Amino acid sequence: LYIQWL
Repeated sequence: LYIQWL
């Protein structure tokens, strides 16, 4: 799993 929020 990889999550990014910017």
